[PDB]
Amino acid sequence: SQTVHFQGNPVTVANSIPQAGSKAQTFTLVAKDLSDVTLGQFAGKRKVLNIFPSIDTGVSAASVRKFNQLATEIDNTVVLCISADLPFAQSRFCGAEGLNNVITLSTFRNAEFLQAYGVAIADGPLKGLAARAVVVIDENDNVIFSQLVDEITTEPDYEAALAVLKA
Amino acid sequence: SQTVHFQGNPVTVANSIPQAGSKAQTFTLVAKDLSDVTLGQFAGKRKVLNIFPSIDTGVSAASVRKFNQLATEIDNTVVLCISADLPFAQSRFCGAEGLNNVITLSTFRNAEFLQAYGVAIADGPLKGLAARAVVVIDENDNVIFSQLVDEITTEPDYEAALAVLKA
Repeated sequence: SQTVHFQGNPVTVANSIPQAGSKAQTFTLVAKDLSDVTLGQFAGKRKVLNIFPSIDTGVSAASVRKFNQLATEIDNTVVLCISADLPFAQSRFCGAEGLNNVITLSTFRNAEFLQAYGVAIADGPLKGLAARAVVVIDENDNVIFSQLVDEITTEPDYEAALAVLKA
Repeated sequence: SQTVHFQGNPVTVANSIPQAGSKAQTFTLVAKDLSDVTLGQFAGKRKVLNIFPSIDTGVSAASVRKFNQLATEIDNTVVLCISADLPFAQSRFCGAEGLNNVITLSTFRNAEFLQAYGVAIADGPLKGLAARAVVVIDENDNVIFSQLVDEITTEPDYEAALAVLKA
């Protein structure tokens, strides 16, 4: 298992975040219209997965705002904002701020994504929520970057996520 | 199973809502502070369970506002607002409106409550969400009222829920 921190206090996260050079595991998540979305639906594109505990807490919103803007600066990529929030909470946020580039996806019917992607908080009050994480996937569904954010109350390293998409 | 409707279109709901005169099944749900709450923690009180698909959609908020006010007019009762929303969405709503009488509880780690209470939407886009329902439980954990709302876009019958608590 893995360990992240909340203001220094350890939090247990199941399994292992995918490693660069490994195959991305397929998933099914739920979109704003309650349709089911799979990894294969993005065939041929790069994918940025911005994973977080809740849009309604902490730095998660800040990260959505940032990735929404960054989405405009890269080509042939989808930016997926993924959490255990119901689709309605995710879309409430994006709608209030007019954040139209990111695609919001919910794990509320698909807890197995959190296990497969090594982001399931396993124990404690945050149990059932995703840890803060970024995974970047290439056009051939190979993982080319991941970060399991060590301090959950800090934003992910946007630069590092974007660097693997540059020439 | 049971059938409710969304603008007349049928929606399948698992099992059977508890019937008046039957024992209330125990549950564990998650509160605003991410602590786990059980039915036994309300020993000796009457319980009103206001169950709904999401606080962020439809008539659900209207029902929270109403039950928050009604909570002030009855004695020895807790009013529990229950959904698959994360605790954060529920508390966001209550906080914005200063609705301090209801107790918000989430099924996000406890999908078995939806099955046990015959409120799990089984199929279709709403799968994974609770149907709109009210269950009232007495001081001895006997069910004294339930309503599985036939048209999910209409509010529950507040009067009927409250009538079983009167002399």
